[PDB]
Amino acid sequence: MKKIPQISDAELEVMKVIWKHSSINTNEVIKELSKTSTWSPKTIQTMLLRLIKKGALNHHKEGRVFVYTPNIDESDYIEVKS
DNA sequence: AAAGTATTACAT
DNA sequence: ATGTAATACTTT
Repeated sequence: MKKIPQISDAELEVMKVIWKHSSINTNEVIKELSKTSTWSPKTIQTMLLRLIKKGALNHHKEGRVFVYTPNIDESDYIEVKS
C-alpha cells in the first residue's frame, strides 16, 4: 500500500479541511481554504481539479449540490522518514 | 437575474 | 501537482 497522489505543502493543507468535514462542497472548501491560506477562489481550484484529474480526490453531483469525496483513505499522505 | 455553490480548462 | 481563470448549475 503506497500513496497514489504526489503530496506537497499545499496538497496536504486542503485535504485536512476535506477530512475535517465528512466530505466537502465547493462553498465549504473555498470558505475554509480562503480564510486559512492565501489562495483566492481561482487559486484554490487547481488543488481540487488536478488531484481529481490524477486520482487524489473524486467529485460527485449529489442530490442538492456536489460533494468532493476523498478517493484516498489507506494512504492519506504517507510521510516517509529521513 | 443575483448570489452562491459547482465544474472544467489553460498556463506554469 | 500548483497557480490562475472561465463558465455552468442550483437555489433563492
